[PDB]
Amino acid sequence: SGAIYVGNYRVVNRHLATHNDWANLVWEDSSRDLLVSSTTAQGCDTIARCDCQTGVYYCSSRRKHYPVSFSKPSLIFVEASEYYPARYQSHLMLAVGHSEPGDCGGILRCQHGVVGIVSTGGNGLVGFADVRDLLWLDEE
Ligand SMILES: [Zn+2]
Repeated sequence: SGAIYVGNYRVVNRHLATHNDWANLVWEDSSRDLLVSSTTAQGCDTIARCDCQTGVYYCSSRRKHYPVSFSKPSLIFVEASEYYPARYQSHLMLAVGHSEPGDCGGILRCQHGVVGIVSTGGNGLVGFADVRDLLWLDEE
């Protein structure tokens, strides 16, 4: 589980979005596993605006933050998980590390702020759904 709270936006994995998220929908994209809903309270997370390929992510299944190198956001084939079929996922960044389904929503951060949230796992890789291209998160 986990979310990004920026301005009046809540960023979650689409597959974990709640009824309240869908009833307050701003934007969703299945191919990215992202959903954004509107909040009544202002959020304080800073979104990274950068092309960093190093940062730190939270791994709930190890209660640990790991420093990792990660690939640039790309269209990648993801093998079947308990929450998605085998399919292509867009704007996905891979690192070498541990990821289980319950780790979805863990923050990846760099020196510029929030890069993305854990979205995929398995075969010793962790996949992160990038949010750095969503510049509208910072305004309105
Ligand atoms: Zn950065």
